[PDB]
Amino acid sequence: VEFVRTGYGKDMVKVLHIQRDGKYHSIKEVATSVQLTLSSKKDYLHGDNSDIIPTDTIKNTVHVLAKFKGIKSIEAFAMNICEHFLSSFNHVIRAQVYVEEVPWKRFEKNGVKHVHAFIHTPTGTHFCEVEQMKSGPPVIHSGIKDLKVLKTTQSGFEGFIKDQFTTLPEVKDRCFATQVYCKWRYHQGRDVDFEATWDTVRDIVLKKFAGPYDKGEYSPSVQKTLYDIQVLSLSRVPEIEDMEISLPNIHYFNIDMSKMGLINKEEVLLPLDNPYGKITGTVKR
Amino acid sequence: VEFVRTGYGKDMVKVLHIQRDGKYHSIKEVATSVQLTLSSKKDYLHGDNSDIIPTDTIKNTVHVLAKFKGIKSIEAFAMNICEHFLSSFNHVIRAQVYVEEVPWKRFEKNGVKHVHAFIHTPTGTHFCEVEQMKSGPPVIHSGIKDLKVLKTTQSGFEGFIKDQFTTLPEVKDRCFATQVYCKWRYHQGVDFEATWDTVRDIVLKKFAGPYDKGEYSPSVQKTLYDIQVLSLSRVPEIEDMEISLPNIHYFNIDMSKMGLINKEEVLLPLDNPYGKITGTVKRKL
Amino acid sequence: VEFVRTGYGKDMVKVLHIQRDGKYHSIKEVATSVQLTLSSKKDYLHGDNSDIIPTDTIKNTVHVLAKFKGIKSIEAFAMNICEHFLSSFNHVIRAQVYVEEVPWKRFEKNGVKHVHAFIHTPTGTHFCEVEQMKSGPPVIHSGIKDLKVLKTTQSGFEGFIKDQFTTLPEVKDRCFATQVYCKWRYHQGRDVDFEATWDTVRDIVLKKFAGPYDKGEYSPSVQKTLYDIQVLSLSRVPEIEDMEISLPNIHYFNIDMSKMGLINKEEVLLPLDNPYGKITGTVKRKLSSR
Amino acid sequence: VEFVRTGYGKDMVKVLHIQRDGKYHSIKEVATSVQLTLSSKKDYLHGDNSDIIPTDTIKNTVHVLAKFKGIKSIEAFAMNICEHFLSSFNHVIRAQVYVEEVPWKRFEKNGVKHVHAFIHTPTGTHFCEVEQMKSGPPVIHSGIKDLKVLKTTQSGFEGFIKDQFTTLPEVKDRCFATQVYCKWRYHQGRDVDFEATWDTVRDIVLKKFAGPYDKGEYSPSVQKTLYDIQVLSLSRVPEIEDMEISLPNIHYFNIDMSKMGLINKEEVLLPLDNPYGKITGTVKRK
Repeated sequence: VEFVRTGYGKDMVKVLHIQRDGKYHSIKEVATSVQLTLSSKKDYLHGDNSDIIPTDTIKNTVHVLAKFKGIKSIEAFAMNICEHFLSSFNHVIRAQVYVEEVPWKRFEKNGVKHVHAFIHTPTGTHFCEVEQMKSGPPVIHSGIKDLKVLKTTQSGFEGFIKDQFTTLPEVKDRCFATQVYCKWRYHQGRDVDFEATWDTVRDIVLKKFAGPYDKGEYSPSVQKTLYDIQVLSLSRVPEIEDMEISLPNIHYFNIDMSKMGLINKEEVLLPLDNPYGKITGTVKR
Repeated sequence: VEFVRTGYGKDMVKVLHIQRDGKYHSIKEVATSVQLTLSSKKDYLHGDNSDIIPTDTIKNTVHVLAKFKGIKSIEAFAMNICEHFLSSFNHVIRAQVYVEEVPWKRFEKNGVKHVHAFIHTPTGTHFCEVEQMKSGPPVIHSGIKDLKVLKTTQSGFEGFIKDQFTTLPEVKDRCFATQVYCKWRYHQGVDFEATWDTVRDIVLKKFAGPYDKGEYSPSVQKTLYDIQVLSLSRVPEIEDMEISLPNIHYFNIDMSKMGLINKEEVLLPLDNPYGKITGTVKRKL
Repeated sequence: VEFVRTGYGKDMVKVLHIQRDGKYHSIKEVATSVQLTLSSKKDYLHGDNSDIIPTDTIKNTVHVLAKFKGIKSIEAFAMNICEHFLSSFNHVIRAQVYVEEVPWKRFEKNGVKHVHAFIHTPTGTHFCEVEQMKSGPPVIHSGIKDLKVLKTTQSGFEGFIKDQFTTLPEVKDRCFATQVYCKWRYHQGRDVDFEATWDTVRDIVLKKFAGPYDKGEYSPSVQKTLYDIQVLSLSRVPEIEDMEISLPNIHYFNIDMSKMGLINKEEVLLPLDNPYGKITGTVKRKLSSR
Repeated sequence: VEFVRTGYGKDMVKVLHIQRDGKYHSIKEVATSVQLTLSSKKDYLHGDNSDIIPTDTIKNTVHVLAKFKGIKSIEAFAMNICEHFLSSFNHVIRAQVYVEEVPWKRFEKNGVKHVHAFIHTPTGTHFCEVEQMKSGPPVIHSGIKDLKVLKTTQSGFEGFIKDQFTTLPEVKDRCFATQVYCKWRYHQGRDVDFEATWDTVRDIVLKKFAGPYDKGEYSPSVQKTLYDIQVLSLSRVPEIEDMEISLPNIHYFNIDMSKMGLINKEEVLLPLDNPYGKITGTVKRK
């Protein structure tokens, strides 16, 4: 028969960490998933749980570690969780932690931030994935997800192959809408702020996508826009070792009103839930 | 078998309206539902479709009206849709239109707005409902939904009835998290977009209080009534207001059995169950 | 200002009730929502919680009631919950409970039901709503939801109005797909087997939709199919006083392949998530049967 | 900076195929995703779309192939899609197709099936994944998802490590509820009835989970139940080369009512949406 992979853990452990400096409260809410691989496989083979750390104990441990070490950075948290299970149990040979941060934002009005009120603001969501082998260092990925953006021009698609199944007319203008998924690996020898990096890749992604605020910038391809973001990210940020990106192309099609004796192109568009294009790529150094 | 109520229509008609003033593009993406009641019931009784406006035709009409009359306000849009079907068809005795606007926001960095880039920003979602009888005026409700907010203090709950099933301790400090649903009917005398922003601001005012210190809330019922009161006064054309405040729980994780003293730095976000506090007040005053 | 409506409660209280008769286990998992109206309004006006039953207590109470009276009918359950809050607290003037039952089904293979294994089977979901005023009786609604069905013919749509915005071709054959929502009120005087009723309305609904096996039955309108179900239900089931129905018309459109020099009609269809038609109606008992 | 992997395609291409054999109609509704990798990267590097098959064209192709070729086997459909793009375009070096079938079931009462009525019945959902390199064979996975089951006994959990963070009491009886995800690769040189193989793996899954219908075989470990399914399946089906399983452990906790003066043990339980346990494993064959 033979084994290829094993893993058990707890998913969707949710936590809100609160810090109080007088009237000024700070929060971090996360959802966490933890998987462990054991050296023994007798749990699978015979039903012997004597090496099993109960998933309930994994959940408690995430809660405790958040209390003892706080969160501060989601990457730090996951490293601490990994570090904890590799140190405390010698038959634990691999740990993996995924963390997603709820996009809470401090209330803001007329330039002043509220001391203890927050509004849920999913304008890009920070997540991370840390994996660590027994007696090896941790590999850290950070990422953006759930960032939804739409520009009404400076996008075109032309010069493509036209086979017997191609009805797509070429265009110099179209809507470009997407939901960014962007995941990058870090090198090593750390020295990364993590939170500052994340803000930076996000700043870039939104730059390559929308360009200068007065003129904007034409993109001839979703593929190009993707690759540009990647190159500019590995440039402005040395500690990143690779980047995976996935861009849906969410369609807003011109509604043909010919059959009604009307001319639209292109003021009324149909937003389609599906299907959608999906352009992906991963580059490294 | 006496008929009580009838209605047919099209749901989830999605439209993106794009207006182009030079390089400066403006959008409104909505999802629309339209219901009509007919005077004859022969379609129900016998299968006689001779009075039916096909729902497909209703969809086409939403698309067309979006082209010709634009999308100034979703309230305007829905009135247009209502008026069209009552005026154009003598056997249509009732029209009802629901519209929800996708929370797109123009890109911004340091106060400068992008000419054609938008980011999906669900920090309160504008919807509206218009109903109109044949030869009567249209009744307009407008509303807020999907506004999710959390404050980590200035909230308490005490002085309640303690029966034999009450294990809830009284508290002077707690998290308050909610998802606002707020729906108001208008009188007859209105800037819809301005009214909406205003009620929203009152809502966020009563929930979080002054940005320096906050404001104690002793009761979600109380916070609800204040918003209703501050709103009908500050906005005369509002005739009544319905509010629904979930109380989404963040419970302190008791770590006693593990030898830790938490209270109250690490909390558990619960998806369910949750409290639901609701109320409708009408004028006057 | 003046008050029009108030209500507070706990939503999404979930419970699994397990009964064990030897090796033979039977379950019911529900999700419950409870709202109460108080006589006092001092909670809203001044922040005075002295008349408030904590929502946590409402939640605890639902758990306890499921333990004490069990839950053999979700309608029964909801009635018990209502009566509990009206009896135990005199300043509670209205109670409303919504209950939805998880469509668990006993494992079945080659004709035998398993003693304690269940498979989640959303082929129609039982829900109910009970409302009760202080010193009045309870009104009981039961319902079907989340029942999704598709027939590939015996449906047509023609003879409709064609204005300047009508591009819809008339048709004698089309796919009909829907997700049934069906909610009925009961009369009174009791004598109702809530669970027995529910299976039959579902039986009816599914009958009026697909007709006789082997041949099927033509539907000329979603509106017609809707009314028939209503009439046939108020007939076969005397204790029902009204019925509300909502039938989405979920579109499967022929994919036109002309532009590629191909002829489809009608073997490849496009399932649309939206938009969709929505045909609704409520009939009440006074006249008619059959 | 250099490329590691690229791919582009269309997702969520939905199709309903209707075949009419007289009065007897048969359907298969699927949702399909297709990804292609190209040899040139000038689309990425420079904005040169001259090698791109438009994703709209990919969509059209799925529709057409569904029309000329059939569906029936979801695996067949995905291989066809793969075959088409590797054949028709030599600059396409990889094709990957994911297909999920909507769980429609013919109306039924005691074995009498309706000729054209179907009810949506998610009691196990068939999916498949086919991947293929240029001038290599297709690699085929099939799988089960969204199969949600609960047994109220014949499950226990004891003999585990109890550290200082362990408050979990050992138990000999408990609810076990899960949502099965099960994905297997096929060998090759396969004379495979995909639909039958799928029904076979599914009932093996349900067998090891619930045991005999009269009694109900005890499971001392979800890890154990997982391995049994993997083992019984590679045996009953030679053409399977490996199997991946993921079993959530969805919690139903006894509601402690002591603080209210009640003894509940254990007729009323709390269904928790999260967190949940997740037990996974992949075995291959020799």
